[PDB]
Amino acid sequence: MEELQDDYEDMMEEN
Repeated sequence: MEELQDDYEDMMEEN
Protein backbone atom coordinates (compact mmCIF):
# COMPACT_ATOMS: atom_id res chain seq x y z
CA MET A 1 0.00 0.00 0.00
CA GLU A 2 2.26 2.83 1.35
CA GLU A 3 4.46 1.04 3.96
CA LEU A 4 7.24 3.70 4.03
CA GLN A 5 9.72 4.99 6.66
CA ASP A 6 11.50 7.77 4.64
CA ASP A 7 10.71 10.65 2.15
CA TYR A 8 11.37 8.33 -0.92
CA GLU A 9 8.80 9.54 -3.60
CA ASP A 10 8.99 6.68 -6.14
CA MET A 11 12.79 6.09 -5.77
CA MET A 12 13.72 3.82 -2.76
CA GLU A 13 17.45 4.77 -2.25
CA GLU A 14 19.38 5.60 0.97
CA ASN A 15 23.04 6.54 1.55
